[PDB]
Amino acid sequence: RAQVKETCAACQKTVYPMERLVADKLIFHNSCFCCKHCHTKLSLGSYAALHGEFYCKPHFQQLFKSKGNYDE
Ligand SMILES: [Zn+2]
Ligand SMILES: [Zn+2]
Repeated sequence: RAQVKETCAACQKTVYPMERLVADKLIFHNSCFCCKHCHTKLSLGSYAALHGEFYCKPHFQQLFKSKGNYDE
């Protein structure tokens, strides 16, 4: 049962309490969510997330043409 056993969506590993963060309602390690095109550790601070994939703002703009915003 998931109570104190959260499973991560950015690396699918069970997240431990200190690392258990919730970005965009997805529960994961604060340390793991990187861009799906480049393993850029964009975790918590400046990131662009999409259903399924976490993307860096530059790649998100080019590849998905969704958000990004890097003085753009
Ligand atoms: Zn993770
Ligand atoms: Zn990227």
